[PDB]
Amino acid sequence: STAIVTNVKHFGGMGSALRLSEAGHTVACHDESFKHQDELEAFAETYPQLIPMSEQEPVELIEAVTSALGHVDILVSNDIAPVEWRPIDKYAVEDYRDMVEALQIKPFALANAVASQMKRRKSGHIIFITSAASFGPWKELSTYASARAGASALANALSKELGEHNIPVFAIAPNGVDSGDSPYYYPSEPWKTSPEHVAWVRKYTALQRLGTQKELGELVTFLASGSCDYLTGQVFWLAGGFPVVERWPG
Amino acid sequence: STAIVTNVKHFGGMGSALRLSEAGHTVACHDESFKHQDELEAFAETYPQLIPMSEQEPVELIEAVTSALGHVDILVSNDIAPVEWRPIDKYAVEDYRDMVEALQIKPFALANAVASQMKRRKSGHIIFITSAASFGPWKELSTYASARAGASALANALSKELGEHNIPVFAIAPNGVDSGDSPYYYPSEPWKTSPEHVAWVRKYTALQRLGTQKELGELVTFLASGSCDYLTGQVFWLAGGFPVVERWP
Amino acid sequence: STAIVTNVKHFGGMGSALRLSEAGHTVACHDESFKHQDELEAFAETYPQLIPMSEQEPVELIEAVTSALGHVDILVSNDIAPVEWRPIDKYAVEDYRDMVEALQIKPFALANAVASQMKRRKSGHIIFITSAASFGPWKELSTYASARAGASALANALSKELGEHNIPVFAIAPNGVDSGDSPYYYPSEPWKTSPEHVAWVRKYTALQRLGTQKELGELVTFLASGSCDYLTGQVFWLAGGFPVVERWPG
Amino acid sequence: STAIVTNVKHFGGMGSALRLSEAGHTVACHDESFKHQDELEAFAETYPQLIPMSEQEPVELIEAVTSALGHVDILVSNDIAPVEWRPIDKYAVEDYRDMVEALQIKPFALANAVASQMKRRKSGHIIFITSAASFGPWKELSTYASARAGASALANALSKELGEHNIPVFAIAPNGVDSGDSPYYYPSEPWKTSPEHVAWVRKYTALQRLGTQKELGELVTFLASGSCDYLTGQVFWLAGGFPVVERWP
Ligand SMILES: [Cl-]
Ligand SMILES: [Cl-]
Ligand SMILES: [Cl-]
Ligand SMILES: [Cl-]
Ligand SMILES: [Cl-]
Ligand SMILES: [Cl-]
Repeated sequence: STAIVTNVKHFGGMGSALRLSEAGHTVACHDESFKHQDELEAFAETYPQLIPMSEQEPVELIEAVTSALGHVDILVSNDIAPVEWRPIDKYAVEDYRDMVEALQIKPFALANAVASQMKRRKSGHIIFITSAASFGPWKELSTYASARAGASALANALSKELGEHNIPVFAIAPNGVDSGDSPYYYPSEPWKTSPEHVAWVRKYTALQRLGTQKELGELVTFLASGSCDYLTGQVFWLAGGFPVVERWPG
Repeated sequence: STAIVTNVKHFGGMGSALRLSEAGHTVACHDESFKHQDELEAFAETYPQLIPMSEQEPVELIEAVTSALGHVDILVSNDIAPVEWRPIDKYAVEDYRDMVEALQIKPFALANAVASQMKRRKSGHIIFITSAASFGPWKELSTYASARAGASALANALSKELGEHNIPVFAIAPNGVDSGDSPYYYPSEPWKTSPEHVAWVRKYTALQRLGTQKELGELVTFLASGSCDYLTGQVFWLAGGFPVVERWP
Repeated sequence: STAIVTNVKHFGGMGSALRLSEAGHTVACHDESFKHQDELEAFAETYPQLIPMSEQEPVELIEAVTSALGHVDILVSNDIAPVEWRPIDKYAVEDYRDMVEALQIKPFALANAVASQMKRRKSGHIIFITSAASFGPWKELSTYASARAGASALANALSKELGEHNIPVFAIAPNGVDSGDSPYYYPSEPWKTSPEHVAWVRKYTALQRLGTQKELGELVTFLASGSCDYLTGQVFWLAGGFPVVERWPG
Repeated sequence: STAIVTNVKHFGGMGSALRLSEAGHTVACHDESFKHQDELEAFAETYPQLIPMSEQEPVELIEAVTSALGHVDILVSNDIAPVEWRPIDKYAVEDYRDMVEALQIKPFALANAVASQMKRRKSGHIIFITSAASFGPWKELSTYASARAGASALANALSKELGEHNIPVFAIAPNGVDSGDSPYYYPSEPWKTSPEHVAWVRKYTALQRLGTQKELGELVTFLASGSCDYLTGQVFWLAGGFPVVERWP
């Protein structure tokens, strides 16, 4: 069994690849930084069980993994883009195009690249990592929320067509997952260190903590296990019960 | 009150422009065909209460209207694309981009063009006409259903930023609305006349009929009326109770 | 055209009945206090256009209105019950039974009483007033949130069966609607007067105000107009964009 | 870790008890039939890893288990009622009360019985097995679909209060799960053997099969495992992609 996780250094990347590798999958990894062979090799060294690739675009990635490692059983589309808050009238339209490009066109492209081999084999699992920002409670986050909702809906729609070919499709919509060193999207600092941030988490999440990479990994790996294919089409709101607002005052 | 309805000849376009007009709004209408004087004037003539414009692109359309008529109070982004079923791998990625450009970047670009002027007065209404396909029961409609959910989510997200500024934002997510002569998306032929289509409707919708332009224009006009701004952020599933599924055999 | 609004002195009651009366409906009104003819008559006097009834239970109410005023075209089930926040282990089970009785059994009972005449006539509209507390962001509100979600789901399910008989069914799920003198659920005081409450509203709602009775009335009346029957099965979240949480701090 | 599964012979009951056991949990099982020594011991004998109890009522069942086994870490409220289609006016209000009592007051009463002890240790998991009927595509299932949504909403509401206390709460909302010999709700006959039922499944579910007990027990066991507490509040639509609707004819 062979899996690909994109953007492996950020967001859901490491939790997914590490937990998948432990489950006995051969895991190919993608990252922008794997353009430079310095970076690739420093990552191959640190992580001898993972298999990082130079390939950058969806179709050359799928073919490169398919050449080397067999045939893709699992796609984890771990999509990232900078959120910077701003009012609608300030954004340029070309900004929304880039947002949709990173968060929405990308997973479609990866699914579209892998789908016909999975269908031929009548097996595969496809998992988009999106965000709980979809129809979420934020303001001035509009380009981001909407592109993520695009990607979740794409997952749910694909499930309906690929079910016939025995391929479950899932979206994982996180909030408050500790991203460690990565800025996408809850780096240990300021989130574990700054008392103002720590107070925000305890205020608005039900479990009053950040989620761990390992939780995000365990979920990815359960979905990819073949244990619960019948959940196909589910968007999983991995957000520790966010949002939680307080009772009326006084 | 001045309103712009885009793609007025299609989908929800005529219901909206007509029902808005009938309530007192001054309605500027956009359409691809209005690129032609002849097509424009035929419309103007058939519809003397409406004010067809020729402009095609968001910034230019917004400014044309703001000149002619002084300001834009109401945006109805009546967005349309060809609903073509292919398996996901039968598509090219550029087809998804085109669908996203028509259904998602378009209404963003209109919103972004009119926003700062609505924000200045602390008043306005923004309505996106999307589709019930968004998180719906269909297969091989993957590009369409997901682009439509992006638009709907974009409306809901904007309602949250623009509420500060007293600007309600909505989406209307239709299914089965009789669109008369327009192929978007339920032309009266074959949907009122061909027994299978008639049957499909009867099977799968709760009220067992097509929806009407009037029903849709009435909703647009209600949301625009200022009577219930507090509904801001709502996505309206205008789908006659679709989908309905038979009991166990 | 004849309409009934229950619990007319509270929650959505007056906005609905007053706005419906203006639309040309003959409006029968129900209230617990109409048990005492003092109260009935003081209300009939104040509101000569409305038609208050003594009848208390669903079936005697429907028959009493049907006898006097013709035939019920519109039911507005304006359901109320005390919310008092509490942890699960504190509630007695019998409390949850009373909650479900008031918020869930009641609308079913009213629908079940009116449905067979509407179906015979192939016309009628049925509107439950529920709450945005359903799957909402509160904690320790659990009995209330769940009974309201029961009533919204009941509306959506009824729409699917009664559509065949040309009867649209709707739920209106409010939050932050000014209830004036009524404690159900946002009385002018403390909500319009107490600076702490005023600050809470401006914080967590998008429009940064309470909604008016008149807005809640206008919606009821549009749905009941016969203008947009195709919306049948919709739950309307009349909550001015609540909830809105703030950006990450710092 | 000690777990209670209610109504173990039905619906999601056997998948849960078996898969939990197989993972190491000590599983106490409840069932209406265990009111009978004979029925109880036949079960015990067939299933030596499980620990059938005789108690019937929430407070008494919770306390029986807490004595026998010291504490309750995991509650799986596997609730069942007869799914009988009548038009809404064909019902009596008391039938709705009974459905609500079985599907909604029951899991509340179990939650409320076990809560204070989970809260004391700051640990536990609560899982309600509800149904995808909740906001679903059916007609004349009005009592059932609405009671199931109440239960699901109750789980989500509790996840928000009990998170402070480190207690994850979930609902699992199934459709089309092969229930073997149980009539709740997809017995292998006629659903694996009768051509129409086989066809109905193939038409309306995405994966075109029934779901399995194993698939459901695996989910219960995963949620109970403590591996992904951060999913708390989730309602799981375990429905093979149901509903799926045909394209236009
Ligand atoms: Cl960022
Ligand atoms: Cl996150
Ligand atoms: Cl439509
Ligand atoms: Cl109260
Ligand atoms: Cl309210
Ligand atoms: Cl099932």
